[PDB]
Amino acid sequence: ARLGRQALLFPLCLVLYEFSTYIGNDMIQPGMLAVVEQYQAGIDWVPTSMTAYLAGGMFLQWLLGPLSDRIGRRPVMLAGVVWFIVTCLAILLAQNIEQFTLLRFLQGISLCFIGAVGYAAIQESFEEAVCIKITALMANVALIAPLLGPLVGAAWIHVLPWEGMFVLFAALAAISFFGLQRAMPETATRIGEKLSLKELGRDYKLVLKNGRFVAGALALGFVSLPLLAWTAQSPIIIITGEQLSSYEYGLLQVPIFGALIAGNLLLARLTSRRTVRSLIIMGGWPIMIGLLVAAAATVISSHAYLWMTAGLSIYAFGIGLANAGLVRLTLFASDMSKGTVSAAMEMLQMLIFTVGIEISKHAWLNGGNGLFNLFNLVNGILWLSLMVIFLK
Ligand SMILES: CCCCCCCCCCCC[N+](C)(C)[O-]
Ligand SMILES: CCCCCCCCCCCC[N+](C)(C)[O-]
Ligand SMILES: [Pr+3]
Ligand SMILES: [Pr+3]
Repeated sequence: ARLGRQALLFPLCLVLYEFSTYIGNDMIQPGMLAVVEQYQAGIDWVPTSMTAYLAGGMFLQWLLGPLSDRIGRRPVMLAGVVWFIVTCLAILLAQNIEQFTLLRFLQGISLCFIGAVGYAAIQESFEEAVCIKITALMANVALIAPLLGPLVGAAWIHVLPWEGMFVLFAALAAISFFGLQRAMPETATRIGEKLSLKELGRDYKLVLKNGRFVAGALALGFVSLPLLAWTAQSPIIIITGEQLSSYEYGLLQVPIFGALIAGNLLLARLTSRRTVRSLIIMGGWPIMIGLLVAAAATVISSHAYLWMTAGLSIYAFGIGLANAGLVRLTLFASDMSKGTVSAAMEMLQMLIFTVGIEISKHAWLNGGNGLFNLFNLVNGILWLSLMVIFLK
């Protein structure tokens, strides 16, 4: 007795899995101060938790897409959910911060299953119209998690051990596993076919030769890096840096990620009467001004964290308005397999995130908020520079 009611259970559980992998990063960052204290490791390992998680997030997309096409979307997706559960529980037995960070990398591999197999099964399963609605819900979850995560995460370590968070991630994932086991269809259309790694290597070499595709893909990385660098480092900037509490830390997340949502909501309204190109130029203004204000203010006054938050909120508003559009143009900048293009642009932007967060970390360690913000400004200029070519 399962076909109508169990039709929308499949996207629902994939959304739940997407949610748990995202708070798997976003809840952990505030709780990371407790982790650092419990291992007696330096504060420099706080953003490295995210770096490793995102490094794992770019490790397998290239393989998982065409592999799940040959052996099945079901077994590969269920293997990803299981892997997440297992590595979530496995981090409880970590004996030092290096082992913690290593399992943080292994946990992040679970991200690769969302786009390359999960969402591919969505495209293959539903009509164009219904697929749009699921994609919309997936985008909403991506907006809520970086806001709810630091808030719940900061409140969590006030009462419960950080170990408990990973039990929560695995429990949520276990719910999604049983749901995906029952409701996910098999939609792989190349089952039985052999997979050629040499032939797959030729495909990725081909998209990287597309100059216009790479410019847009790097631009998505550079432009979102400030936001990710804030996510990675706000616990150490606010609590250990500014000598503030969890309350301030969490409160400052609201205007920033709230502006992100506001910029996406305005994007939804203006989408019928604006081209993707003009929305990028539209968002370009608050992106540049926001980053400029954050930089200038913390250079003249190192502890002007409210001005920093204000600048990042203005910038975040610009990202909400301009990001989805640039994703769209980058996807269509290469006339090649969507799975390959998606994986390539996911891989490229997460290379910039991982490298950039680590540079960002050293920037703040050596020069405080001024240098943290100046590096963010450079990333904006790099996005802006790529846009003058990508658009003109
Ligand atoms: C508009 C933001 C672009 C970031 C790309 C999304 C990467 C998902 C990785 C999960 C980490 C969550 N986070 C920090 C991005 O909110
Ligand atoms: C936030 C949900 C993600 C799954 C569906 C939307 C992604 C389709 C395009 C893939 C490339 C986009 N990006 C930002 C990951 O590079
Ligand atoms: Pr070929
Ligand atoms: Pr091919």
